[PDB]
Amino acid sequence: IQCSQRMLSFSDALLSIIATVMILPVTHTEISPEQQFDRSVQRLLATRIAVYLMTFLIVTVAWAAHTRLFQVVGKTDDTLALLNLACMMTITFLPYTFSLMVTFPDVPLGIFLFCVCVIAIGVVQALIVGYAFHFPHLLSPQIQEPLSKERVEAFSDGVYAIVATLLILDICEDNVPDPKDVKERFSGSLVAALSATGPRFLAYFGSFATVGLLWFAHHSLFLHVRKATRAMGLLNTLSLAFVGGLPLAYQQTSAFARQPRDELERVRVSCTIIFLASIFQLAMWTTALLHQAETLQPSVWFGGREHVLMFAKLALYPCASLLAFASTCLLSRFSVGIFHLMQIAVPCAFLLLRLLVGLALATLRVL
Amino acid sequence: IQCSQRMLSFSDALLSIIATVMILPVTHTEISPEQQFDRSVQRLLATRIAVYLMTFLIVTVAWAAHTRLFQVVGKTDDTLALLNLACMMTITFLPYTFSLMVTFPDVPLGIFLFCVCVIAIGVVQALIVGYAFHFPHLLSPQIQEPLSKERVEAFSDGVYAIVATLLILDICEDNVPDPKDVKERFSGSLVAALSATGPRFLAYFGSFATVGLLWFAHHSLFLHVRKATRAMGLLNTLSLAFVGGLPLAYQQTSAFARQPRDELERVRVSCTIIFLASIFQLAMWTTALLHQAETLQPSVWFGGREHVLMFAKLALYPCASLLAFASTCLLSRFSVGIFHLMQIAVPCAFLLLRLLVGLALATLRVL
Ligand SMILES: [K+]
Ligand SMILES: [K+]
Ligand SMILES: [K+]
Ligand SMILES: [K+]
Ligand SMILES: [K+]
Ligand SMILES: [K+]
Ligand SMILES: [K+]
Repeated sequence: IQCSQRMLSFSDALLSIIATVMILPVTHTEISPEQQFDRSVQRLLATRIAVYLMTFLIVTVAWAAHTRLFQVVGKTDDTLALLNLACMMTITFLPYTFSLMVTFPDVPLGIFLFCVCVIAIGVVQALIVGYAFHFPHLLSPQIQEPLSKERVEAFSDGVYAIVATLLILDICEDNVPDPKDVKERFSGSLVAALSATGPRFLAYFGSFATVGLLWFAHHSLFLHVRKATRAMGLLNTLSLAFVGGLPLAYQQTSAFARQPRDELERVRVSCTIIFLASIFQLAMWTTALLHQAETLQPSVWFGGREHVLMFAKLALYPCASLLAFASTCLLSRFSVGIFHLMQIAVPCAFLLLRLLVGLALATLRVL
Repeated sequence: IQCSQRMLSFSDALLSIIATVMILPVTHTEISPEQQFDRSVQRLLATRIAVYLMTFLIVTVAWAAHTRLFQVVGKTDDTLALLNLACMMTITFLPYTFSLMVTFPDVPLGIFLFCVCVIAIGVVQALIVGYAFHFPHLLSPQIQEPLSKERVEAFSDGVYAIVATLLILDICEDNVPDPKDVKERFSGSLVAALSATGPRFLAYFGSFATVGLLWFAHHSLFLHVRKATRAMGLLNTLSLAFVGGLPLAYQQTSAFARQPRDELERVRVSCTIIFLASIFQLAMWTTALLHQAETLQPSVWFGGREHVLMFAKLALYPCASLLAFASTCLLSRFSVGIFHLMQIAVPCAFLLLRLLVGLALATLRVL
């Protein structure tokens, strides 16, 4: 008999890596053709984004089945650990097979391989169940629809870390000046070649800050969560899926455009992605409030000490993205500066959120 | 006041990603030139491997400083979480700056940037300390040289997951047949184009199995660990550093070579990498045995029920790699088959390890 905490943490890490595998083809796409190949580039980008979303959802369904399986199976052992490794190996093949099926939709080999992967996952899970039931001491006591907050938290943390580090990974792999280009194309100067790679650094900074503040909000929320439901899990899955597109949005924003219309368009798209990623966390919080007694600590109840602070922490990014979108639409001349100042300010708001909340409550007070 | 478990898990995930960032240039290197560019390819590969090892060690030192910092700082809060995000952002720049310093060793800007990153990490940590000491309730009770097993476990799990999924990530990103090459270069056949990518799939299978069994050994060992020491942490760091080179080894082995001498050489290199990665875990176990009372559960003491089983679980891979190396050296004609059969057998040995241990103990018994 062994504790299964670390095995499930390892599984969560693997599954988080496998769910974000199809976002690299998205962030590795052509920024812009620059010869007006505009039609076929956005097409491929949209197809890649659809494939990413579908693969994320499928791997999340697999992860949820795994969580239920090892909620009915309490303690693990050597054989169960090896079978779980086999299950992880099976799951690792879902993105490749799905991409193959949606790339070659006419030949039956792709759907065949997809269904084979699925059936193999199911067979490994059934073997785990059979082993656990042949040895009753490996079953949870109640055996001998709330999700496990542990697994949700670990999975979300992994997704957030990957999405926050994508751009720095790509930088460190590719954007390191080579001496030849330095003292040939830049007239013997390393500082020049490094400044040439400034846009990517600013994109990484923005993406890391945004993803880290969204993780901060998620962490503050789930510190007060008692029982995670399936609806909250769905909303968290949607939030995480839309969190993966922040690196692409920041890449497009920081990149210089041809004419300001594309500037406004890219700012709009980035604000939309942020708004979705954040409004789904806000929806998680409201769905939990629907049943606060069996879902939330009394601190964040209707009338609790930390209720308004949590509302603000979770509604900060959505309101900012909405205001930036309204800027893009109406003003339409100071939109980029508004977006950049919000990039810089939202963090300072998170840092001074308690002071601002008190000031605003006093404002409501004596008026 | 908030619990800091999830913040530190997130930090461990980020740091594990950042420590394995320089292994991608290694696994993305030319397999072989095929026109006898042999000299300058192995040179660049060795330089990349050295850079990877150095960056891994530096990020591990940063991670250890972080662990000590948040061992003296018990509970976290919003400000501490944001400052920790800043510290993570700082650490994320260590690999890039070190690669820049070792690439341009003559100009002083590289070492300048490296030292700037280091000083920024230190300043953020000093700010965290100052905040925690200005608010005593954020200090651990004993404040108001053993490492934390929690952080070691999380960091190791992240490294293991990344190293086990590298090759499948690269496959799903690049090795997905495109219809043109399928019905042009393969004479209208998807199965042919998929079989052409078989070597990479076999490499991924082998790497995943090996890394998962090494994680299995690590997990079994640290299930019985009470107090992790600094020596055990050093040995684990070395083991993890040498675990990152398994994907490259399997890539080279599964790839077809020009003449069998390179076959034997690649088998030797792979066996050596496995031997190091595993002998350092064995050394962890022996160093713990040095002080079993204050380091190990009584189950794995000298004379415990699960002592010999742990010895076998940890000495299985080293002995197998050593036997395969001796095969390469002496026999030298059946070495590849021996290596492949060991790839297939070591898992079955792990699965039936208890039966084999009992059989061998009886063998020792009545002889
Ligand atoms: K975890
Ligand atoms: K993770
Ligand atoms: K990762
Ligand atoms: K990645
Ligand atoms: K953890
Ligand atoms: K991890
Ligand atoms: K990676």
